[PDB]
Amino acid sequence: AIPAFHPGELNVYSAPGDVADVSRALRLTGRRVMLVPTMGALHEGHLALVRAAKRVPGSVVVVSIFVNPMQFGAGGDLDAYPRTPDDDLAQLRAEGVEIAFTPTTAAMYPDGLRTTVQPGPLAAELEGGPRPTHFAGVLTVVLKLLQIVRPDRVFFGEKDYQQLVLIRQLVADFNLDVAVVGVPTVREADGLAMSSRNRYLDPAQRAAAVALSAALTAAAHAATAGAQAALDAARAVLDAAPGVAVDYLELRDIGLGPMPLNGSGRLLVAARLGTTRLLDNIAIEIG
Amino acid sequence: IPAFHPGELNVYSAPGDVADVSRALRLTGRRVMLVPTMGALHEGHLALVRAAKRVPGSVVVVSIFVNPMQFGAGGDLDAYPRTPDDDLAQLRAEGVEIAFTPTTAAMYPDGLRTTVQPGPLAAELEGGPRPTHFAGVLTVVLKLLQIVRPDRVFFGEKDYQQLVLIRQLVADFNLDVAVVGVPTVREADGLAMSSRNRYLDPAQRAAAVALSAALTAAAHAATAGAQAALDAARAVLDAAPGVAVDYLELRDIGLGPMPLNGSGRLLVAARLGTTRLLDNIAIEIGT
Ligand SMILES: CC(C)(CO)[C@@H](O)C(=O)[O-]
Ligand SMILES: CC(C)(CO)[C@@H](O)C(=O)[O-]
Repeated sequence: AIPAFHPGELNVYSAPGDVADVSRALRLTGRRVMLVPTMGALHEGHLALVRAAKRVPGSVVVVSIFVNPMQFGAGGDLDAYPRTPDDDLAQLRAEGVEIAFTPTTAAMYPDGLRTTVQPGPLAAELEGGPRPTHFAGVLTVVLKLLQIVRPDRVFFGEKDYQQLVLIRQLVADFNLDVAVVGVPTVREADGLAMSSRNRYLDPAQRAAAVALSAALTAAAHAATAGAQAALDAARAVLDAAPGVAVDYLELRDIGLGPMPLNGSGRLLVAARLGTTRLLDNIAIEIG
Repeated sequence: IPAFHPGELNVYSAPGDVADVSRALRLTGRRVMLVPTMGALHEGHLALVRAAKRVPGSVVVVSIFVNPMQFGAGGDLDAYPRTPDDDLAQLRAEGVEIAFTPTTAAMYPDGLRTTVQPGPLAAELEGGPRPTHFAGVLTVVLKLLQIVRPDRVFFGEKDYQQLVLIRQLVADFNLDVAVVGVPTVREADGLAMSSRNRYLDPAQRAAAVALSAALTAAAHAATAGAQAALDAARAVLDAAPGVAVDYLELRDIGLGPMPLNGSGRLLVAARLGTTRLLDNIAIEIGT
């Protein structure tokens, strides 16, 4: 028997088999299953992903909420991770989401860490520098979510651009039959990319943090003058802010390969403010 | 949908072609069965084909692809037997409707980028002296399953460790496919069929019967316990001329981090000249 599904309502399932069965049944009923993977602690950024999925005609939106231990560094703090289950589910009901998938670590990893996904070399770069096993954790859980839910489209934020690119590689490399949709970064009024981590910034840090987005947007417009102009402009803005330890500022092509001295690219930055690591990135057109 | 002629063997090289045909078949009610092979087909592969063909409403897809990723060096890859015309002739005689014969470029357009990292079992037995072998097997099988999307996939028990690892792949990545293991097909004297048996000269072919004789002797000696079973097998192998045993191990059936307890699998690998042969058999201890 297929588990119960109440249209127009938020149906919560914790068992992978249950959401797998409902997703299959729904796809056969004329719905297009959209998957929005999350680790909970939902904010406007996540809601933009939800809204992007909702607008596809015939959509039934599946939002997974799972704090994946495999992507937390040996030093990452799994237990400190924010958990607001009831509030999360309330936001999803408010958005008209019909399915929330909330598996336990045990249900997702019943045999512990055994077969896993090994990302390509891009996973050792940029964010992979301080966290070398992070993306293996991300790709492994995303592949599993894709196989459990079998969505027609899966939605990811461009905020975590390197993550997005690596998922696009996973999909191409493993011949996955799903469309990957990247959703533009949602930002606060002054440009700061929305993130659960922003609340950890004290006032001086929060004001200084505007430098990341300001540096990227200045770079985007300075780009008519060339790659070097764009980089120097972004660097000057970061240099005008106190307490912002830049870990990297790199211009690459859109797939994160070497950036041409002309054409489309992506400028990415990461910096530490006190004990908080912030990231941002932006599309760049050179020349 | 590319051309498809029912009751005839349709050969497709393009992944997109077989994927479209498979989906179209799945959509009309036919159940797609996949039999992955590296060609050089013999009666053991035909038993896999026959097992697939008897599933009601089945359409059988046999893939033939000598996967470069699972070979250590170009020498072994170049040495693998290739008998394309005989392979297709045998598939036609078996009533197979689809043969999937991809090129290396179509399967690895980006070289080795995202890949499958098998669990600890891949570093043992066959994997000991070939640490990347099973990562190559699991990566290609994962890709084949995503391309073809079969309801069931068939593997021979002859390469038992491979079969176990594929069951791990399916469980660990939540793949929606049933893995079917088919009993080893043997020559009249017990020799397990293998595309490598062609490299045994008359003397070696005669001596090679020791592997299956050792295993079956062990299976019957087992009523007296594990030591008796192992010693019976060792005695047979030791009496064989020109048989160099690589390993002879008795493990729990999952070959995992579990001690042997009642139901096991006895595995052997031995070299006859430059030809390495494998065989294995079910063992019940004290039964
Ligand atoms: C994609 C994801 C849900 C995987 O755990 C996580 O990395 C996230 O929220 O970006
Ligand atoms: C499973 C397989 C087809 C993957 O290339 C190959 O290892 C084989 O023939 O056993």
